[PDB]
Amino acid sequence: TCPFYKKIPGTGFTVDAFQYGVVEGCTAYFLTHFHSDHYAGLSKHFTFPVYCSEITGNLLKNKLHVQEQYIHPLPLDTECIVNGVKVVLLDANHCPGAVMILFYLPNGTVILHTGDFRADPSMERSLLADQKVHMLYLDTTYCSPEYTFPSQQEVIRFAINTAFEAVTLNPHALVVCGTYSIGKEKVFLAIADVLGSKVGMSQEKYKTLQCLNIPEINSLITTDMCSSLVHLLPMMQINFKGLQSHLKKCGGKYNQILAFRPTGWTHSNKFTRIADVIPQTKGNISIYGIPYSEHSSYLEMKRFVQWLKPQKIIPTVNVGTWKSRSTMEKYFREWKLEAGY
Ligand code: NI
Repeated sequence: TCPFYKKIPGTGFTVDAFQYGVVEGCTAYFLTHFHSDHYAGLSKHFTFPVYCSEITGNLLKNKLHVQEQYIHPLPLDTECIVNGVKVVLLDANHCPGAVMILFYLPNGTVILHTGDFRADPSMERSLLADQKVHMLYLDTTYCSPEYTFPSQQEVIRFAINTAFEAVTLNPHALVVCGTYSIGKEKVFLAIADVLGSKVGMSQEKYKTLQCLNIPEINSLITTDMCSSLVHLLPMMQINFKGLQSHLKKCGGKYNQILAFRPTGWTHSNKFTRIADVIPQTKGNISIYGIPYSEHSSYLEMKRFVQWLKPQKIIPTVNVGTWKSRSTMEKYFREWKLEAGY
């Protein structure tokens, strides 16, 4: 039975609610982005309208084999009507095709659902600026003071320099990046660009990337593992055993591997600065752990909410326990006091 926090009151709409069968009274199902927990239960047999970004539509079509008649791509930053209600999709700065959704309700109420997002100052100069928000449905993945991380920009800079260096010392070294769904593509496309290479990967993942409206993508990727000095592999395979195994499967063309794991947060954000970072090494194989987050840090979240001044906040992550719910309440109260709103 679909939870309240996936329902937009006053409408027949839900958000990211596909794993409940047919929801009683839902005329339109919104999907914020193409990640598995959020699209869970979508398939070729789904028969009701799905509202989403272009990129999210490409992916529902080509990967999930959803029938073209039930996919309703909407453009970003544009006032659109759906079943009598004015909506806007905004870029969520999360993964390719991820959106936030503004609902302007018949009764003059306005509702922002963030889906998954990583808050950024640029958001303050969008359609969100122009009016008051009554309810906020907030991605609270990192809602606790200990979650600090560096900027996406700082992290990609580190990984570029580290890769360039290792391959200039040894031009038969290979670079491997871990992946398991969309998002974090900027890590590996940036590395391949500096190095003058295409990015080699499997057929399934090559497909995924063709859906994402990247300019000139065909010139940047390949399934030729032998004509490629950057390769993608499942995140699980990013350990000493996996990397060795894969090194034997290229045809003696590389004699070393430098590999990257874009993790979210782990306990060494609380001490190690990015410039200090050093890899674990074993023979001719090296693994750097980099904190590339696609969600708001605590400070990012706090600043965003304080700007927005919503009347009510509804969390959409870490909601299952009383501990978590109560802890988040505490922080939202602190933010409100500190501001005055
Ligand atoms: Ni996500």
